[PDB]
Amino acid sequence: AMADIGSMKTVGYAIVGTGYFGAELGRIMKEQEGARIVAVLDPENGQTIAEELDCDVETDLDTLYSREDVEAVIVATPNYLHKEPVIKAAEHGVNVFCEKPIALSYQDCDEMVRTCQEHGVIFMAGHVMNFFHGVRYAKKLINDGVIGKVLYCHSARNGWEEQQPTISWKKIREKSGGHLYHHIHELDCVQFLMGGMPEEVTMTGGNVAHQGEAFGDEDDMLFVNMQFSDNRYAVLEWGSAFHWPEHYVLIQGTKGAIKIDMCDCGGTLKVDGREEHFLVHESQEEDDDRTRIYHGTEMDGAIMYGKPGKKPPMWLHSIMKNEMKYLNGILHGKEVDDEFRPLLTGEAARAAIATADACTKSRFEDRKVKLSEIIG
Amino acid sequence: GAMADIGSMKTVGYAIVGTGYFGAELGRIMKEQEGARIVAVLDPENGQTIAEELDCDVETDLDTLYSREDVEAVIVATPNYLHKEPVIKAAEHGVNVFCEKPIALSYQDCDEMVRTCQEHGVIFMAGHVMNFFHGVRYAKKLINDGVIGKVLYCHSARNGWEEQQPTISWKKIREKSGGHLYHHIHELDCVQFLMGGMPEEVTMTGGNVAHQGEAFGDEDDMLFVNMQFSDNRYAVLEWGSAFHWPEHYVLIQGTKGAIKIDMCDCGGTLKVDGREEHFLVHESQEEDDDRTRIYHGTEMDGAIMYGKPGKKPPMWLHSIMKNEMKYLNGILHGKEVDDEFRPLLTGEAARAAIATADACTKSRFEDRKVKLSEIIGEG
Ligand SMILES: NC(=O)c1ccc[n+]([C@@H]2O[C@H](COP(=O)([O-])OP(=O)(O)OC[C@H]3O[C@@H](n4cnc5c(N)ncnc54)[C@H](O)[C@@H]3O)[C@@H](O)[C@H]2O)c1
Ligand SMILES: NC(=O)c1ccc[n+]([C@@H]2O[C@H](COP(=O)([O-])OP(=O)(O)OC[C@H]3O[C@@H](n4cnc5c(N)ncnc54)[C@H](O)[C@@H]3O)[C@@H](O)[C@H]2O)c1
Repeated sequence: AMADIGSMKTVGYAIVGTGYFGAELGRIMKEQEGARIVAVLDPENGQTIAEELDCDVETDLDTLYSREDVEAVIVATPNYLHKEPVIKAAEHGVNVFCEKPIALSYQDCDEMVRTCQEHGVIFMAGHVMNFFHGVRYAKKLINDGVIGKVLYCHSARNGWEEQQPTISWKKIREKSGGHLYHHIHELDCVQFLMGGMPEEVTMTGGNVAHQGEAFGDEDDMLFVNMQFSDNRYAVLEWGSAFHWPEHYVLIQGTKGAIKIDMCDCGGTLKVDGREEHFLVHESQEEDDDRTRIYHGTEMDGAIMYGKPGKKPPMWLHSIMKNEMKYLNGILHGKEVDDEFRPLLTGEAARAAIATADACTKSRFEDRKVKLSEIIG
Repeated sequence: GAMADIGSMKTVGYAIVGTGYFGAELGRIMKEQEGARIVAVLDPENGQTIAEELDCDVETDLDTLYSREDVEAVIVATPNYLHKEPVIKAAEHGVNVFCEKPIALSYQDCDEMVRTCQEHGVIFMAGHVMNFFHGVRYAKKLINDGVIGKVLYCHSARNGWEEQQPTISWKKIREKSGGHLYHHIHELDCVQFLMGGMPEEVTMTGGNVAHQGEAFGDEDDMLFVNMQFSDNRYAVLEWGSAFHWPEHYVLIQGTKGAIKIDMCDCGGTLKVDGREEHFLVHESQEEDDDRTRIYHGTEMDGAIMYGKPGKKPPMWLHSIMKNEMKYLNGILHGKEVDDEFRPLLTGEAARAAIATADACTKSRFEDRKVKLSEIIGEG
């Protein structure tokens, strides 16, 4: 509207990593008012996406970020290649949006957050599950006291992956971190719901059914047992060797419970002997579409993993728009909502990777691990 | 049966030690079995009443009871902490033993009970009655038949919401019941049956999160167990009484498919090769649906599901008690023990259940992962 003048500067975005997710974030951000995609860097797919978005290609991160028209960057490289794009952005005074998992070590994540703070640039952690209607609603119910004190969260993200003709980087521990880091969404969600990191974790599991030359080396079953301060608990399950598919977050408090189901897609509140239902995504059509995708891909979860040339489904495209609108607002000086502030302070980024590192160490060293061992 | 069953059957004389909710009903059931007689009961509070109902004698002393010429076997249905002396003294008198779960509240006790019965050459049947559920027998058949391939992972839950009762049952006193883990050991025994024995290593976490008014009972109301089995296999087991999202099931996941035994929304599911099949957990669709009705009635307070003297087990439980008492009576009339039930007679399922429960307990109290070798040694 006419009243927007004063607030509608064009923010120039770079995209580093324009595959499945980076190309689609670029498509979405290009459509946002006051945003332009000026340049992309992606050795394999940059030329193709630059032609689609009508923007430039760069090949060197310092050259890209030295451009006067590059003010912000969306970092959507593979999980193991987030650090250099973020560090060099901060060194050039470029504002950062970074895909999950922020990094595959706490040291990397800590350095990325710290370097952005030292250079006075924004660092937004792309923990997109926080934008789900169902998650926002669960947090509101908790804040409103509807389920009393949260005692216990149980998450699962369990399916069956068939042998593929090729092994994606997403299946290789050194490149993806495996399920715990690639699917860190659930861990971050539980930490948001329970008010931070646990004190101590145990993780068990292994590669039970995907060992050999035709498979990646990631664990295909992971089971986390978290002990929080003040006598509270969480159980988190992941993997790719489960012929009983489950994907949900279950929240149990002194007065009620909340389930966010992403397989039979929908939210349930139990309180005082009644049930209420709520949407996980932004419409019944989005929830029902997600249900159809899970039912259609039951015999092989590998089909849900993005790769260059593929497009995110309806529910994911829709929340990516919400998240890119939120980022664009922050970069046009809209005040950070309390609810999402931990995605900008570094607190959620550090907490997610600290706990993931503690779980990893617990599983590989076969012992309980205190978060203090990771964070100091 | 068969043509060979013609002729009078030898009567086996049964004692019952503990005739509360469960012992009184086991007596009613065994009395109806051919070739079985209930001859005497010992129960300080309820023995006179149950003996009048079953038309049998009352004893007050275990050695006197077992020295009776007519006592050949005993059903031990005392509270969880009072199983050892009735079993040991039965064995010392050459009396065959059926013992309620949990066999005992320590591995030392359980092991001594098994060893003493072996020393005296008497039968010792572990009353792990969940092995007599139609849906558990069917799940085992599917697994043995290779339908779901190698079992990789079992997940059990037995989670509800219990209100504090005006007066506290022995079942809520940890030294008397052993708390959820031992009083509801059914799920732990079920997982170990399906995964072929004890795990190598366990972790248990939990606490009294919502029953601070009952802290004197020293029981956790939430328990979470993480089991690591040999050859890269796992289990997760949940229990407790502070869960406003009720769940009671055993989920079995293998290389080729999965089986769920649901005891809340009562029914079995097989998932394999892109299809689902339904099967019964109990003896009929009516028994499953009755169990579902019971769980809907107890959702706001699971405390009402606990038996106490004067109460009768529900239909599904009466049915498996009949299955189990018929099995026991057959063994005591010289029927050969099936491979399926043999671990209930060898001591192996009894020792495995209590060994793992003790390891879980130690893990929770010491706040660390515990190897089963700490309990059982290096073999
Ligand atoms: N919902 C979500 O938040 C969501 C979903 C999918 C993926 N992701 C995240 O998005 C990121 C990318 O995953 P994806 O699904 O797009 O993977 P993808 O394999 O589809 O794309 C990765 C792209 O990175 C490019 N690339 C590789 N090395 C590079 C380098 N050095 N510099 C620049 N580009 C490089 C590749 O050429 C490719 O185009 C990861 O962090 C992943 O975890 C997030
Ligand atoms: N397998 C199952 O499905 C199932 C279900 C319920 C109970 N049980 C088991 O049955 C046993 C008894 O539980 P319950 O539900 O009947 O409890 P209950 O409280 O109803 O009955 C316990 C009985 O033990 C008697 N008793 C107490 N001390 C005794 C002693 N020293 N000698 C003899 N009798 C004594 C009491 O008088 C009472 O009659 C326990 O092992 C319990 O775990 C098993």
